[PDB]
Amino acid sequence: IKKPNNNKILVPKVSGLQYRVFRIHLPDPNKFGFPDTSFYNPDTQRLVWACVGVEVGRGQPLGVGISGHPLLNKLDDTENASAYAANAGVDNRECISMDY
Amino acid sequence: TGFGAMDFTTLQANKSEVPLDICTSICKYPDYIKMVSEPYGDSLFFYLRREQMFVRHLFNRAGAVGENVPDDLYIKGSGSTANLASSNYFPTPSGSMVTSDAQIFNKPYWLQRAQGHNNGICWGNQLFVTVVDTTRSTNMSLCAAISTSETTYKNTNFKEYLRHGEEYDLQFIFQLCKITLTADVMTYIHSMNSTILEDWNFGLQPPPGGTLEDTYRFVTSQAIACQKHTPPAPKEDPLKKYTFWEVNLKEKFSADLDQFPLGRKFLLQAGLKAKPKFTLG
Amino acid sequence: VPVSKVVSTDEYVARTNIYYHAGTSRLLAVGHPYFPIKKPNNNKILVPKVSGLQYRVFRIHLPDPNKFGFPDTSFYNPDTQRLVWACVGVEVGRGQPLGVGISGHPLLNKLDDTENASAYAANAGVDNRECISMDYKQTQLCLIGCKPPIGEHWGKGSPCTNVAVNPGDCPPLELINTVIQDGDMVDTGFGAMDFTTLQANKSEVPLDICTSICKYPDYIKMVSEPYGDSLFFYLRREQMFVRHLFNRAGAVGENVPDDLYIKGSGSTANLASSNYFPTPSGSMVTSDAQIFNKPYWLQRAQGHNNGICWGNQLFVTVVDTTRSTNMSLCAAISTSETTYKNTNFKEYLRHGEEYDLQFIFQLCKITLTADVMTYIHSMNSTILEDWNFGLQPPPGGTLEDTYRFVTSQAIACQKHTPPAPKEDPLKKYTFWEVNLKEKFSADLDQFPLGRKFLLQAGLKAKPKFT
Amino acid sequence: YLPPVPVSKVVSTDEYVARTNIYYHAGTSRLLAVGHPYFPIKKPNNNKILVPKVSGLQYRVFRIHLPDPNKFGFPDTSFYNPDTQRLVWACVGVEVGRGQPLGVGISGHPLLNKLDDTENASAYAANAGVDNRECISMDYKQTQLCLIGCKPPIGEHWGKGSPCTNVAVNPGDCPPLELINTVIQDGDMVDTGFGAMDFTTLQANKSEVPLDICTSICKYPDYIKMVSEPYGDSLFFYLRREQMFVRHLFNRAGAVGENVPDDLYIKGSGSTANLASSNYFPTPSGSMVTSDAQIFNKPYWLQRAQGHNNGICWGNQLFVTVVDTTRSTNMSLCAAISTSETTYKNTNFKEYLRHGEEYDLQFIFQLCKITLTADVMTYIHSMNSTILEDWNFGLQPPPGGTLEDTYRFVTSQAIACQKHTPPAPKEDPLKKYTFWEVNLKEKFSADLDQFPLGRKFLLQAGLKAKPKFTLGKR
Amino acid sequence: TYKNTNFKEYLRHGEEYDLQFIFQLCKITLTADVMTYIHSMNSTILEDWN
Repeated sequence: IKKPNNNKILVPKVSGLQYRVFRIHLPDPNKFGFPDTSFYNPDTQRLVWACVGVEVGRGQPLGVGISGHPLLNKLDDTENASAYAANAGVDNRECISMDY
Repeated sequence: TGFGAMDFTTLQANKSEVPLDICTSICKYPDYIKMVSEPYGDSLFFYLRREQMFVRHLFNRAGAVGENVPDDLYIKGSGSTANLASSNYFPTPSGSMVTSDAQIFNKPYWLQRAQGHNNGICWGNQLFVTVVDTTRSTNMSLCAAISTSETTYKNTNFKEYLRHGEEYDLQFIFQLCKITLTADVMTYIHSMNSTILEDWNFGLQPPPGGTLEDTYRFVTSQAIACQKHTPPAPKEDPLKKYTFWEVNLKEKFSADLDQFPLGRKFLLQAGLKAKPKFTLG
Repeated sequence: VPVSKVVSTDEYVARTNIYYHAGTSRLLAVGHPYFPIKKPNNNKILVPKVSGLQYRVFRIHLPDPNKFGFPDTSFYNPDTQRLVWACVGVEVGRGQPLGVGISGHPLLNKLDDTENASAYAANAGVDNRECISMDYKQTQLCLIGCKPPIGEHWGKGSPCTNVAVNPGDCPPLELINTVIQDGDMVDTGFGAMDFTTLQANKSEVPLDICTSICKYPDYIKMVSEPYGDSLFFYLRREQMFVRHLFNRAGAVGENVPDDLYIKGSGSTANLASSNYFPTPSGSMVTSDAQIFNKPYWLQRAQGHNNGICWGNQLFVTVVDTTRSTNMSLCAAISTSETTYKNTNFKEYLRHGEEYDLQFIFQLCKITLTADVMTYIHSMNSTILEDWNFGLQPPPGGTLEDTYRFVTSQAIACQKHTPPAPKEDPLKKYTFWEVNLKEKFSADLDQFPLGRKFLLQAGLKAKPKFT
Repeated sequence: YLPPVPVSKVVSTDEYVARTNIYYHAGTSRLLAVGHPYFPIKKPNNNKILVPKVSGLQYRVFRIHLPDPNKFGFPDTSFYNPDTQRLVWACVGVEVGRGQPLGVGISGHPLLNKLDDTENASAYAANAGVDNRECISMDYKQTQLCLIGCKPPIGEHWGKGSPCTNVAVNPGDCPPLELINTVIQDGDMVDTGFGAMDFTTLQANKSEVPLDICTSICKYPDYIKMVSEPYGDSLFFYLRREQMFVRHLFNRAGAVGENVPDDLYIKGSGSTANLASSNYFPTPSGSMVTSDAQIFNKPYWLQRAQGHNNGICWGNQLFVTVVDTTRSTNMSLCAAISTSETTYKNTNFKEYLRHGEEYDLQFIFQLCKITLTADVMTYIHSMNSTILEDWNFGLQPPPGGTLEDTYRFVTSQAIACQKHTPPAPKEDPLKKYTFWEVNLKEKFSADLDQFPLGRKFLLQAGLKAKPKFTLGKR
Repeated sequence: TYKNTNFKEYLRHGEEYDLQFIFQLCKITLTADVMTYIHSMNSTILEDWN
């Protein structure tokens, strides 16, 4: 959503069908306070983290959401057609939604 | 979404073939064949996926036929069927029942051995968690009344809206690892990624010249020169042209593992219970 | 000074080998599935609202194990020790047959069926509302803990002091946490939102949730609370698919950006409504996917509270959308006629629920030393107040002067006698309070869950016949 | 409870703060500040500050922020036990670098309340007319100081008091004086030879002292109060070097509020019938600035602080108050309205004023351990509660939890708020004061010999880094 | 404004493959009986080995 005369986003776009790429930032282990620190010489060694386990929590209830176009380019339903239709005029578009 | 992994903005000037969800977007599919065949295995070292779909409805497309049906594929009709209906079919996708059993999330994942050569090492103090979840995409439809006085329903009185809310919570268990940088390991790391060593140390008599930057006070005013972002600094993230959901865990590390659900799950998995201090139980 | 780092109950709570069985007789509840019936003049409830999609939050009351008269109490010292109940087993029995009930609205805000349109929809008028019904999302859950559960839903918040709110603007959302109560509606496929505030239409969702607040259990917050009291066990199953795809009717509150589509001409000049909503459907219910009617042995709880029922309490939250069959009754206004007339019969709806709970409690002794006392007092103070030990008697005595003739007019007014009892902190909430104080029994062999527990533990009964 | 009894006296930090042999170097890069010496150049329509006030007569209170050592990682792993001990920084060395050349900068008032020059007067002039003010400038008294503490400094000045509700006050009466104690903030004017007084309140004339101090408070550090405080937090050590001589003896025009008694003189005649104004005021002058008399550009090693706090930087904080009027040259820069002219014209050139300060602070800190037993805990709590609280030592998790809800786009519409208006948790009470906040959280380095103060400290201690190269010495 | 005759519709389909094998070297001691058996099985085998 954005107000037409401006170009500032009032409501962003948050759908269930987007990639959620999180970019975690970990503390620099070479500047850390452990139970003991002189376990590694800063002049010939360096520290780094390793991912040992992970859990992605999810909060909202399960559910399927549907989307569609108010003007979707469909001519006719070809699944089961009783007879031959008419000929395509101008702007045969339709309002059609679908679960992904 | 069931319409292909294509660029709908440039490949479909119609702007009406696919829903508003991906009418002008790019639908991207993860390149597992390329992310796995990478030499160092940095881009991915653990992945899960579920994806199901069936064809709900079968439709047609309107528009000028781009490529005609070859005349040796059908026998020419006459009458209503003298002009061919459009053979540009497209299926309406449908992801079927969602279930609590087939869920990938809300479960702990112990990275015992990675897929490639990078066995879970978060180089550069960085981690990327990509998540798609089309099983919680309920769009909450909510309306507002412009006139609270009316006691007869009128469509022109209520303004309809659509909303969607996501909720995430990421928990990790990290392990401190130490790397002894000898000549061999240093040259191997410099071959793998030079930014790694350029970010720690090991070769920099830093400049031969001074690196003292003199910062101004009240740097918004118009009494000084031009102190605003004009020359760059070691601000150069190579991933700055990309927009990720940033998560800063620099202040959220904690060695008291049994105080958090994933921490005590990790303990219970490794045995490794905390030492009981309170006398006798 | 005292301590940090919440510790497991397995460190200060010492278990015994004394097990007790407690169980409710049979819990029935009849009512109306959609709304509660009430008299026109009064507001006394004649027939309550008993739906298959409500939360059943049972508040169990256990007898104080410190006032149990044991034959040889030499196994604990009431001078330095106190007792508590640990929940070792549980079974949530369900009675009615498997079935799916449907709800609907006589005036639901639905424009048309946008699944497959034969032609572009004609003009929109006034009051395009239809009568649409739907079976909801399927759900089962069972949460057990010593504190009431915590729910989540989206609600209306107050906007900032930055934007001018015009009449008809979209209400801002906010994730609100609440205590799930007995009679709160579970989420049904339309989300966990506050339908009373977020939809002034009053016609967007069916009748039983059009004014209610559909809540979802907040597992992210319940498992992450420090002491782990709200839940130390939970199961859940839920399935849903989109049955029908519909459209909304009303003034479009947010227009489609003009760079998403190509402007129409004639029939397709006015944009059809782009507010869509699917009707949920929980598909086939099966006896193979049943959570209930099974014994649950709580060996290792999820949190640090390993099943200790502090304060002699226990909350069992249950949702079962698998036995939501609404029975359709009917009464004849006159029993004489020999021909059917729609005006001759009064149609009704009724829903009946049936529960039966059983638990196996283990007695545990807490030896209250100084640091144990300080830890328990920091964790919960009403514990060390319920158990006579703390609050040593600060003041001394004081004369009250006890005027002899209190109702005479030669002295002042002696009135005081002020206080009414002020105990219940959970008085504001409504639960299905189950009283198991006169229901404890040490003869586990004589009860179904008791003998299931014996069989699972080994421990056959002592033989009586040669 | 509590087998020991509370210690009734203040003890020196050398009794519970254990010092380690781990030293760190911290340093700002270079702190510049350009502005106007006399007043802030505000907009004509708005009151946004375009060029701030940056003079040589101002207090410069830096609020140094150190990194939390309870979240670090020294060449050790578990040298400290986080359940019983907590770490804290102790300042053991400082050096306040100064950048610009030495020099003196004058100031003045276009309309200064000066009647006549009573130094060497020729004869008796007539009484004052109307608006007898002149354009007079003066160089102030010369000052340098360096206060270092772990709490902000504490100034002193004479303000206006509330007269007792027994006297009948008429308009124009003399305002009663009262010595006010206030925390010195960055930008407060240092006294200049006219006293440590409130000039906005005590002089409604607005026309007696020069432009930089005519509407501002001139504070003096309250050493009497700062060294006599119980715990000694706001003063580890200090330096001061002030000097002034009276240059010109002047007068002051206006209604004589208190007349000379008819006992102290003999009534005159003729031109001496009415007494000339006897409200004399001198013009200060801080004399020659020299390089041998500098307080700055030298290292200052803290062997023993003045009070009981022996250099411990409680709350991971440190304050460096710096004044010096020995580098206060205002640069006089002008501009041309038109470059096409080939002659001179006073209306062709617009003149301006500027002043640029340059600092560079370097420190040397030393990690310290505080084994928080019972009595040490009670002491640290009674001394300062926020010390023992801002490191969460004796606290369990509350039964509720701390699961924040963060929205990824917090500016957007239709999420209820920015959600964080109220400053409830961990708000230091210095919300109210303005300091030159210096952030040394990313500037600590254990490589001492790589920095100038680092190798100065190594020399003073007698050490040197172990060689990276073999024989070849000298 | 949208017009059916203004837009040409096409269909496309793209396949993506990636084949990986692990081969093992094998030796054949070509005696008389083995040679006769391989010659009965397939003689071009015994031909392409010269």
